[PDB]
Amino acid sequence: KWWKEAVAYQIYPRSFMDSNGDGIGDIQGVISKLDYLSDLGIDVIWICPIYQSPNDDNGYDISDYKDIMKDFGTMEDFDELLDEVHHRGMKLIMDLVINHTSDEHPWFLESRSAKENPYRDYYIWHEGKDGKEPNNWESIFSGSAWEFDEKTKEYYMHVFSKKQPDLNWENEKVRHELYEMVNWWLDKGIDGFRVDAISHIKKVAGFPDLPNPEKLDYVPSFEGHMNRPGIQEHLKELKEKTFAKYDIMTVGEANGVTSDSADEWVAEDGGNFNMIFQFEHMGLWDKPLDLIELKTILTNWQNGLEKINGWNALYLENHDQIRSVNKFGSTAYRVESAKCLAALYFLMKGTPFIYQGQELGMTNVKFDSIDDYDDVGMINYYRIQREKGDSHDEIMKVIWETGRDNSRTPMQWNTEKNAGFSTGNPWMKVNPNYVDINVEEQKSDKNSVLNFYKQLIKIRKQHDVLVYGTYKLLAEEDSAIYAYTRTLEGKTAVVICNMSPNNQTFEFPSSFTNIEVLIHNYPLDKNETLEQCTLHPYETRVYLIS
Ligand SMILES: [Ca+2]
Ligand SMILES: [Ca+2]
Ligand SMILES: [Ca+2]
Repeated sequence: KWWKEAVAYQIYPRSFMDSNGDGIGDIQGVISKLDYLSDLGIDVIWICPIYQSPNDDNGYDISDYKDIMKDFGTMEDFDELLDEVHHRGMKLIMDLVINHTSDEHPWFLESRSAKENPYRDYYIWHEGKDGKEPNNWESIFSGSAWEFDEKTKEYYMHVFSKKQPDLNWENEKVRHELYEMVNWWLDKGIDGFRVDAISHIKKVAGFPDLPNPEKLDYVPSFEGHMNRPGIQEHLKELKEKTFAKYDIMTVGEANGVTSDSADEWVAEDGGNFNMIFQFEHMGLWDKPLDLIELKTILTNWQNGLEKINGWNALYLENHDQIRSVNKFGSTAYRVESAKCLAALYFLMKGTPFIYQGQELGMTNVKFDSIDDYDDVGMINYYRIQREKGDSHDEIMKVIWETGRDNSRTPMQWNTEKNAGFSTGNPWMKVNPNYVDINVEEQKSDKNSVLNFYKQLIKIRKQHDVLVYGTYKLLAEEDSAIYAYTRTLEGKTAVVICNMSPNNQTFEFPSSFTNIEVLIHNYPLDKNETLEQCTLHPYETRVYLIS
C-alpha cells in the first residue's frame, strides 16, 4: 500500500550525472544529486541496470549479476548509494534482467564451449534448417533472431541483440540459479524490482516458422515469444520463490498484455506483480494526435484494473521511448503541453513514474550522423534498410521521430559545458537546447515545468482522492479536451486538460458545497466564469469538489 501512494523517478544512470569526467554517468554522480530528487518529493527511485556489462545494450546485457559495472563504480559505491537513498526517506528498486544474459556471461561462455556441457541448455540452441537459421524469426533489434556458432555448428536464439542470448526458462536449473540471484539482492535490503522484458520468457515450443505474407527475409516474432500461453507457470513460481518472501514492490515490463487479459499479472488476488508497464498507449519498436484513441486506451486500463483490484503503473516516458512532448504534446507549446501532459497521466488512479528530463520538458534531438547515435536497434536498422535502398534521409526520419536514443541524451542540469552533466566528452551528445532547458533555470521560475511537477506530487500526497479515488471519463467525444474525475467519499477531483495547440471552449461538467483550484498552468482570468471554461492552448486545471 506504500507503493500505491509512492511517486517513482526513473534514472538512466549512464546519462544522469558524471562525477569523474569520462563522459559516462556513474553512481557517485547519482549520489551527488539525491538532494534534487528528495526536494522534488520522489518516494521511489528506479535505477536502470548497473551490473557488469559489455554495454552492447547499455547494461541490459549482463555478464555478472552480482558485480557492478566498472564504468559506474564498485559494490561499495552501490552500498553507499543505497544507504544514502534510504536515509533520505526514499526507496530504491533495481532493474531485474532475466530473459537473457550477455554472451560474455560465464554461463554462456561455458554453454558455447561444446555441444554437450552442463550449461548448454541454460540457453536456447538449435541446428539449422536447409543451410539457414532454424526459423524465420526476426530479432526485435532487426536481423535474424538466431546467431550461428561456428564451434558447435548450431544457432543460439536472441530476441534482442546478438550479444544477448535468451535464457532457457524450461530448464529448472536455470530458474533455480536465477531465484538464488534475485533473493541475494533482496537480502541486501533493496526495495523491489522493475522486471525487464518479463513477457518474453516463454517461447512457443519447437519454435515454429511464422506466417510471412509479405515474403520478408525475417519475420517480426512477437507471436513466437511474447506473452505466450504457459508463461504464467514460470511467473507464479518466480513470485513464490522470490518476491512473495519480502515486503517489496514489483513492476513488470509486460509488453503484449491488454487490459482484458491483465488479470493474472496484477490482480490483488493471485497477481504475480504489484503492477505492470503496459504499452497499448505507447507502442514499442514501431518504425495531431487521435486524443479519443488515447482516451479509450487509458480508460480501458483504469476501468479494467478497478474491476479486479489491480494497480496501474502510470507513465508517458522511459529509456525505450521518445520524449512525451514530441509524442503527445507540441514543440510549439513545449512548456505548456509538458505541464498539460503531466497533470493528465499523473493524476489518474495508479502509481506515477517520472523519467529523467521529463520534469524539465526535454524534447527529441536531431543528430545528422548515424555515428552520433548508439542504440543497437537503430544502428542495425540503418545498416539493413540502407542496403535495401532506403535513403539516408528516410532512415534518419524514422530514427528522429521514433528512436529511443531521444531519451538517452545527458540530463540537462545547467547552462555550463555539457549542461553540467560532465566535464569531459559525453558518451552521447547533449541536446543543444540545454541553454534554454535546464534544472538551474527551472528551479527559480515558479511557473516552470519542474515546479509544476512539484505541485502535482504535493497535491497528490495531500489529497487521498488523487490516490484512491475512482476514475471516470468526462466529455468523451471532445477531440481536444481530455477531462476526467476522481471520486472518493465526499471529495471529487476534476482534472481538465486541453490537449490541443488551440484555444478551446468547454462547459464545466458539474452539486458541490465547496470548490478549490488545486493546480493550474495558466494565470486565472478574473472575468471567467466556472461554467464557461475558456482554455488556452494546452491549459490544464484541477478543481477540488466537496
Ligand atoms: Ca563517470
Ligand atoms: Ca516446462
Ligand atoms: Ca480563459
